[PDB]
Amino acid sequence: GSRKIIHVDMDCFFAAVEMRDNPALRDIPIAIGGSRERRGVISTANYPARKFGVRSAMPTGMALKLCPHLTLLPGRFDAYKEASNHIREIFSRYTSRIEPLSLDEAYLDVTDSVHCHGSATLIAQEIRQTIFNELQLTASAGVAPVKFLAKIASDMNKPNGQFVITPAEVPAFLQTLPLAKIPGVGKVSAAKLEAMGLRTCGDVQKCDLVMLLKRFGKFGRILWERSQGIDERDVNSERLRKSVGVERTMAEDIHHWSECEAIIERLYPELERRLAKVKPDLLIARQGVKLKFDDFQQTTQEHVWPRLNKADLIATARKTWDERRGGRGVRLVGLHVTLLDP
DNA sequence: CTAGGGTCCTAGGACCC
DNA sequence: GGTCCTAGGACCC
Ligand SMILES: Cc1cn([C@H]2C[C@H](O)[C@@H](COP(=O)(O)OP(=O)(O)NP(=O)(O)O)O2)c(=O)[nH]c1=O
Ligand code: NA
Repeated sequence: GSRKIIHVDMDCFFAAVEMRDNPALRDIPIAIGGSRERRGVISTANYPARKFGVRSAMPTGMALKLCPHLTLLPGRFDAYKEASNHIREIFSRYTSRIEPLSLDEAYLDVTDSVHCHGSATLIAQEIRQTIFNELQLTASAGVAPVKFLAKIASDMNKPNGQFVITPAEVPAFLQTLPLAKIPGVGKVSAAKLEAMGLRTCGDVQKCDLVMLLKRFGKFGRILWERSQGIDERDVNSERLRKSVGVERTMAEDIHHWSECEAIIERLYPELERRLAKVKPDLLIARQGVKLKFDDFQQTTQEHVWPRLNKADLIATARKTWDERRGGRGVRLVGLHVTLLDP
């Protein structure tokens, strides 16, 4: 009853694409991210930049202090999506059991594969080698009996490498595995787990499920399961997008409704264009807006609405502006749509 | 000195029986 | 007791 799961994961995806398409960027620190004047953050960075401490989600101002010579690139999302479509077509050569998680990564369920003598290790190697050919980007991979171990595994031999976890190896791997390494355990959850003396899966194994359920809800059942290598989530190839959003951080805050309305006027065609690619008649389940204020508090307001409509987004943003603002400056404006259920 | 694309979970009151 | 509506938050890429 044991499954073979591969998690395939592109190395420094956006940056690797920019380096292939401009070899001059190979050995200098580079990053995709908005400028400091735009109040941007790092999307990702190459290994020369990471050597200085540059990380995804880091404010560009902090990145540049760590790495004064950092080259900042705007990002070319159609180039990234083209690489994505190609690696996914490569995955299909081995199995239809493909669950994309993002542009640059996917789960593959190769249990019923008879490629490469049924070896998931060699299938993962072949996909990585085929990706390096054909695209001149490198990938890493993880091979495990369940999703989350495969995903942790793909990080352990990166870049351009892989790691395999057999069922016989699962207990020793789990024993000292930090909880923070479990997908879905973030900074807040790890800090809370740490505050009750839980750091590793070995720690959680010695815990009562009932306590975890009280203390954490359904997440605590996930914690109890993962700490034991239990992860029955199937590789699902039939997931569909449920929302589409378009939002903008300004280079400095706005304090007048006229400015907000102007922002909306430029955002709305972008929202309409992306919605129409997937829903030509613009028919939707809800639409709404987002403001992010001075104190970084965020409010959304969204309602049932049959079809993308600019004026109603303006009107509801005006309400949000007047009501839930309380005189602060505004750093971000966003528009949002919730897609119909089929 | 804090993006923009998203997913999933929670929870109170409305609404229904 | 269910289920829908809405707002917010943690989290991932
Ligand atoms: C974590 C992260 C990623 N991205 C974009 C840019 C990344 O290149 C792309 C894939 O995300 P990964 O977490 O896999 O990071 P990576 O750049 O590919 N480096 P890796 O080699 O460690 O996987 O997704 C962002 O825009 N913001 C992010 O916070
Ligand atoms: Na990656």
